[PDB]
Amino acid sequence: IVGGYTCGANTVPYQVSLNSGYHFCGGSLINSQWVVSAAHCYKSGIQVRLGEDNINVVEGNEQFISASKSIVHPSYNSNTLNNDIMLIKLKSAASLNSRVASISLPTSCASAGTQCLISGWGNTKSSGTSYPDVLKCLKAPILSDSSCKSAYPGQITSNMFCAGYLEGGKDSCQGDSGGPVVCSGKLQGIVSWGSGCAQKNKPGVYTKVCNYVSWIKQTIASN
Ligand SMILES: N=C(N)c1ccc(CNC(=O)[C@@H]2CCCN2C(=O)CNC2CCCCCC2)cc1
Ligand SMILES: [Ca+2]
Repeated sequence: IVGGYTCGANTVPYQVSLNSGYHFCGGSLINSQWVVSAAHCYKSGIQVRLGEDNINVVEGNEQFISASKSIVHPSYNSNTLNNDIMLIKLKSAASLNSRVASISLPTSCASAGTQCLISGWGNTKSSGTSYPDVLKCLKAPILSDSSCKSAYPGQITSNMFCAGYLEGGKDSCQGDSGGPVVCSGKLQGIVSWGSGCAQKNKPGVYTKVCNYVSWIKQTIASN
């Protein structure tokens, strides 16, 4: 997260860290046994870390749970990042509490201008690298269809939306991938891609979760 702020410990209680001996992606808890992340975050040996603030210190309230299933959208395309979504099942259910909580799936798609909360342990710099220990937050609006396609012509599918700031300075970045875009209490986006981070005229691109609610429910019920 570039140009954001320290969230505060466990202020984003649905935010998880995906760990493979290091933090490599984010995700969102949607029930005590399932996490929503990005398909480009797939790998084997995923450990899900819930209740995190400082990812480099055991502070209390952490739950480490291995993934027992990682389900990439069958129609995920790694070149276009269309359908950049993955469902991860926990080997055991998480213990739900004020610091470890699920986030609601949306009832409807959000509209342009809608202000959202984007969070992660990703890169905090626009050029060069700096990774934080504690969770970072960014408030960002969803942008219009037209501006999004203007910014990335021929690359925006009906499963992507843009959010952020055309003026540069504030964005998600590498490491934030798979993390939440939450708007009005609902999971509307997944950190997916963009050109660089926080560059002018290149806003973040996010998986449009409202298009997958049925998929998510049908898949979970079947697994
Ligand atoms: N807000 C940001 N600027 C932001 C930027 C990058 C990321 C992490 N995601 C990525 O780095 C992804 C994963 C594989 C290559 N990524 C890309 O960003 C590449 N995107 C492509 C090529 C452009 C035309 C269609 C889209 C596919 C996350 C956030
Ligand atoms: Ca910790």
